[PDB]
Amino acid sequence: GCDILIVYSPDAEEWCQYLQTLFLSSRQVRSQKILTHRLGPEASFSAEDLSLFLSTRCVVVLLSAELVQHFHKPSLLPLLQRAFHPPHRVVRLLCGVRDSEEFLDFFPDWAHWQELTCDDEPETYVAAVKKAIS
Repeated sequence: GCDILIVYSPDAEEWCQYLQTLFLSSRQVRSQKILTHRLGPEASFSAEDLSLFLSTRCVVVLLSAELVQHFHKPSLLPLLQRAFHPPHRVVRLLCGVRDSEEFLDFFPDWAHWQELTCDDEPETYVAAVKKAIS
């Protein structure tokens, strides 16, 4: 590991615990190292942390309102571009944020991520991180 990294902000806390339990329940990914990193506003990342961002095999981005606010911090954005790459390794879950063309200004390969919604079947969630680590 790290194999699967769930990046989220505190407003999407429960979505994060939901996916953890689902991923640990499922045969395709239960066996993998599944870590989480909560973004803001209490902190930036520790040495051992920003490591994980760059080192993980697959990233799952919980797209909440509080999370995209971090896309607007220029000290931080360049790290996120290098972390959320390459696009076939990135999954986003829309958490009360409508998808948009503006995101292409922050992440140029945005359109090539795997996208999930709040009303997707659980099998869809797991198939996406299965496809992303494989």
